Amino acid sequence: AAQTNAPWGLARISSTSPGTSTYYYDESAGQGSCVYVIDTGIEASHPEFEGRAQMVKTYYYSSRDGNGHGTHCAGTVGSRTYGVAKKTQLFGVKVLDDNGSGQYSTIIAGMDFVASDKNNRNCPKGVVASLSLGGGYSSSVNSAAARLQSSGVMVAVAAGNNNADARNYSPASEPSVCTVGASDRYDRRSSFSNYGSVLDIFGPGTDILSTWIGGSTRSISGTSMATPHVAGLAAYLMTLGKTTAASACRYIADTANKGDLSNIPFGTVNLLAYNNYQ
Ligand SMILES: CSCC[C@H](NC(N)=O)C(=O)O
Repeated sequence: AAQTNAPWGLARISSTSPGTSTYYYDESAGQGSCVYVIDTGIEASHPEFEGRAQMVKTYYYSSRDGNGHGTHCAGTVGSRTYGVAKKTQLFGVKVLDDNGSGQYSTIIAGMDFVASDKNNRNCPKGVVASLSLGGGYSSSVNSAAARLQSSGVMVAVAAGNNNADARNYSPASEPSVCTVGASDRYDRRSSFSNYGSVLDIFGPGTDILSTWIGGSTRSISGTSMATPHVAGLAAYLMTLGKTTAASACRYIADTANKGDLSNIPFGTVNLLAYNNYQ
């Protein structure tokens, strides 16, 4: 399948070269997979989700996304126009308040929730979790992310936005999950992207158009935007049977475009997520 005039990031993950605008992908499109977006919520009523998004947990007085960040990330995973995996099921877990903030204890609880809740959901092709959040190093946060991965969920986490080594951020620094840096449309490391040996992969992160609250769209930047490209790609590849939740990060790195990015510090992987479709 071909989506013309797609957001640059979708085109980039289906291309061996920058500077194209069509997204090519197998029509299975992540059908039968599920992606949990652990964030500020998801505006599930947005027409772009077509009934495939659902809030399943909140730790606050409402499950509404009053911020927009979670809705934008969910749109990059799986919205019809702006999403990698256009037939996946999206589940929202609101661990962040409408200012984008949350206690580590709440974030940990949300990760434990996903590890159990996936047993109440029909996801025969596999389960992914997208975590576009983080803060300073916490062994407890890293352990929660490791538990979620171990339970059989492909966990993708943002590297962080401090132009610093991600070894000092969590869950970014947890080795067993997939840590995602950000690139721009000219194949440069995004100026804010964390780096370091803990990174596993880069995805599009600068100037990413996706869904927003109030039934709108907008373009924003961050490793928060690169992460759902990788999460959606994992769901897509798991639906095709190419990989599993346990192996998907390694598979994405093995099949990535290699050596295409500039401004990559010595010791950081030069790998850009790629779907290998055509
Ligand atoms: C009609 S929406 C197209 C959005 C635009 N796409 C590309 N390829 O530049 C962008 O990513 O900004």
